[PDB]
Formats: sequence, structure tokens, C-alpha cells
Amino acid sequence: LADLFPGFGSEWINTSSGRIFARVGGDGPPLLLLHGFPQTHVMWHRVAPKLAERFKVIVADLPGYGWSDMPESDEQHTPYTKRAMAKQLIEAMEQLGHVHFALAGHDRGARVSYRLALDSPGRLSKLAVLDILPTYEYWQRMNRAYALKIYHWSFLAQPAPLPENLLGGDPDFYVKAKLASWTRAGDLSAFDPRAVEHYRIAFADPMRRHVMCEDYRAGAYADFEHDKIDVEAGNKIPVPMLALWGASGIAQSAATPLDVWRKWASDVQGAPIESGHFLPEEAPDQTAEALVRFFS
Amino acid sequence: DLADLFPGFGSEWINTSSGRIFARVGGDGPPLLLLHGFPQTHVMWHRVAPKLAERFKVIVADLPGYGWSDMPESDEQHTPYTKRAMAKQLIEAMEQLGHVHFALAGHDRGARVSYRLALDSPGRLSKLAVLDILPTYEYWQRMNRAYALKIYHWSFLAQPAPLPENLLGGDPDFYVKAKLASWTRAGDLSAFDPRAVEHYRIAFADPMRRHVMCEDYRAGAYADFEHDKIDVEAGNKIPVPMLALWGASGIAQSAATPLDVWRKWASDVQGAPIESGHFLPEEAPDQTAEALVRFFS
Repeated sequence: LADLFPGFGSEWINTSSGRIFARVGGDGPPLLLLHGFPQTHVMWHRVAPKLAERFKVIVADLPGYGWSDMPESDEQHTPYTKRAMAKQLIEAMEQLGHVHFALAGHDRGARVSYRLALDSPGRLSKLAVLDILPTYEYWQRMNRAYALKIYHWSFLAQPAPLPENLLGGDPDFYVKAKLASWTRAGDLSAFDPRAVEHYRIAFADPMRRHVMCEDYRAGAYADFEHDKIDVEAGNKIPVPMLALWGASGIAQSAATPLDVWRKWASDVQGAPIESGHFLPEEAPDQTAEALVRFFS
Repeated sequence: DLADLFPGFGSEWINTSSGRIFARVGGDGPPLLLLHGFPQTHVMWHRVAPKLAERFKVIVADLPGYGWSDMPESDEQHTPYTKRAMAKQLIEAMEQLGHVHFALAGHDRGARVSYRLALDSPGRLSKLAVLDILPTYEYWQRMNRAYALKIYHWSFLAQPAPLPENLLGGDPDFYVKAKLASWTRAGDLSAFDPRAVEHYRIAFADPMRRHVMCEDYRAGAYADFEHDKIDVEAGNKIPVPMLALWGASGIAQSAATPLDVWRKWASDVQGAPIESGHFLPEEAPDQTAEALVRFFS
């Protein structure tokens, strides 16, 4: 597997829920970058060097993903709920002396990020979320058109071992299909082949695949419930937030993203990027510039 | 080896312009066509067809593309596997037997053929029974988080090929057994005859058969939904006397009852819950058979 972060260090961070793997480079204010599905920390490899000129950049594998440890799940999918993931990454950052930090997340990692900002807003200086709406909003918009577009939200949340057994026959096909289907071009041309290999190797482990399903199970159940409480209680993210989304991404397929986030966040600014779902790889310079400007 | 679960029924290959329909045929009297759904074949009627065959000429058909029926070549609109096209093909098949006016009971996908047949060609039916469904339009119109999780396969199997085909290939025996078990009241395979399960497992083992099923669900997401919408909008109702049966823990039921739904779609509908999961003729064969004989007699 290639090293896609030349000059970045590597850290194995112990937490109460297992080790978090991260690449660390740069200097300045701490900035935690979180990937999503079906990727690993290396999806940031085109944006992180730009960010490292101005920030101390911590590029972490989510709990259970990549090279982070995989806590054993349970019937409520607890360690893979975004609430638990957020708490574990807070501990990880505390291990490095970062009790107040900026955070950008993509996809699942963006869900960890906004839940972190709802649960523990005093930990964040600023927050950026890339190509998502809150989990609640997706489920509340789950009509025929959206159920067909993000079918995997309900497929991967089926009880174990149904998705796991199906994914196990040809894992390579499914991870490449998901990467391709969500890009603007609809193929793998936007990705560094070395990055794809990272994603494919991670997906080839059945325990990693199970964790991803647990993530999606949490996404259908506990994550939705946590979000529901906040939206119905009128709880808003108080941290200044940036919402970036791909013109051809997932978030815009169910609503106008800024309008949605303004219901969730008191101080949110937003921009589309001509891109599919994978903004830091499909539009690295555009994304990096938006992030550098926002966090500066 | 596959068990004969209809002792005393003949086996017919019925030619149509779209391919052969396989059927078991037994009994004498007025014709009654029985249609199965997914992931099954005609053998799902094996516990109720003998009781029906006491009073009717019972034709137990594999749906086009399913079981031993031929598989017409699909197209980008999944036309042969739209319920409109399946209904037309089954009408042709019954015509080959001289049945232009018949009774019809369908379960699952076969019930969707059945009510589309009733909307498109109600003059062909004396009476109609649908088992544990609501119209396709109603499922998609109800689509929310709860329904999306419960009938996830409606959107999973409708994904563009080869995605569901490739995934189903990952463990087909598990998938078909998982669908059978998860939709019963018991939650396991104990309601089924093991010889019937073998029929279902073998049919599901064929990748071409699995592709057909995906074509059926693709139709269900697209053309079938559009055909239903036209009837909702036009206010077209089924005018054939109709029975809607559903499982206490089947599919069609939420806290709103399938009968209230079907009365929007049908002018003359009676209905009854059966203590059963989705697979009424196998989980609850005596109760299902009684309801059907009473209605059709």
C-alpha cells in the first residue's frame, strides 16, 4: 500500500474504545479530517498537504475503519453510532493535547462531525461537513425517488448477516461500484489508483465490512433517534460551520443543502462544488481552497 | 430431485407469443388460476390447491420468467416483466386452454399481476383474490424510513444491473432462505414443506432466474408504478368482486388495514386477516383455503 501523505507522521492513538490510526503533518491550529464510506483516511491525500501548510492536520481513520481498531458492536450498534464515534475521537484528540480543534468530515465522518458538534460543541472551533445532510433529513426525505438513489442506506442496515453474506461473494465489485456510482463521471477516473487500492484492501476484510454495516445500522436506528431528539427539541449546532456539497453529490439529491443546514446550525455558510460525492478527490483544489479559507 | 407436490395434477406447457408458461392443472369445474410471487414458484400453492381442486379447475402457473416458465428477453424498460405485460401473457395462456373468463388468486408478485390484469382487462375475471399485498403505487407512496427498512428489497433489487445480480450471486441459497424465513410469523423455515423449499432454492440457484426477479422489481419501481399512477389519477377502480387477504404479520399490514386501502382501488372488496406471516398459503393453508373456497364459490 502506497504512502499518500509524504512527510506526514503516523500515529496510533489509544482510546477507551480502541486505537485510532492517523497521519499527522503540518503545524498550526489542530484540524481533524474524517473520511467516510467506503473509504479511509487516504481520501484526504490531495487536500491534506495544502491544509498542512497552515494547520496541524490529523487525518484519522474512523473507529472500525481503515487501520483503526474495531470495537465489538452490540445489538444497538453502539460503538458505531456517531455519538460513540464522536466521543472516541474526542478522547483521541485529548491524547494529543487537542481539547479544542477544527474538524472537517466527509460522508460518515461528516455525520460524526455534526453529532460531535451537537453533543460537545465546546470541543470545536469550526466545523466543515462535505456532501451530507443530517441523517434525520435523509430518512425524513425517504420517498420512492430517494429510496432508489440511496438504497444502500436501507440495504446495509438490514440485520446481520444478510448484507455481510451478500457483500462477501465479490467485495471488490461492491466497493468499486460505490466509488464509481457517486462520482460525477460515474467511473473511477477521479481517484488515485493507489487510493483505490487502499479502499479495496480495507473492504476485502470481512470484519471491516461488518463494521461498515454496523455503521449503517446505527445510521438507520440510534443515529436517527439521536438526531430526531435534537431536531424536535430545536437544538442547533452553535459552532460556525461550512457546508460544502457536490453539485452532482448525494446531499443535493434530496433537498437544497444550505436551507436544510440552516435549520440545524445557527451560523452556517455553504458552497456547491462542481463534483460528485467525493469532493476532496474529484475537486481537490476547489475543496482545499474552500477549507483553507473557512478555517483561516 | 424435485418432489411432485400436486399428486393428481397434470403438467402443462402453455405456449404464448412471449414463451411457455408452466402450470400444474387439476380439478374440474370453473377455471381458477393461481399465481405465486417472490422468491417462490407455483409450488407454494401445494397445500391449498388440492382443496380448491375439489370445486374448480385449478391452474397453478409459474409466472413468466419464474420457475419453469420461459424467460422472455427483457429490455431497458423491463417490459416483459411489467405486471401489464405478464398479465397479457397469462391472458394469452388461459386462452390457449379455452379460458377467457376465469377466477384468479395471486400472492405477492402474482397478486400484482392479478390486480393489474383486473384493471386492464376486468372482463376476463369472474372474481379476484389478492394475498398480502397493497398496490405497487401504495407501497411507493407510503415510502418512508419504516417502509424503506422493511421492504428494502424493493429498492435494492431495482438497482441497475448488474449490481443486485452480483450481490445475490454472493450467497443465493442464503438469500432465498433468508427471505422465506424472515417474512413468516415463525421467523424460520418451519412453516414450509422442505420439498417446497427445495423447489424455491433450485429456482433461485439459476443466475438467469435471479436476473428475471430483478427485472420484475425494476419494473415494479418504474413502469408498474407509472401504470398504477395513471389509474389512481384517472380514478379507475377494479369492478371485479375481490377478496383481499393479508397476514397478521405479513407485508401489506400497517396500523391502517389493507382493506381500507383496497376500497380505494376496488368497488367490491371484502377482506380478512389471516393469522400468518406473508406466506399465507403455506403458513396458514386451511384458513387460506377456506377463505378462498368461500369467496370463489
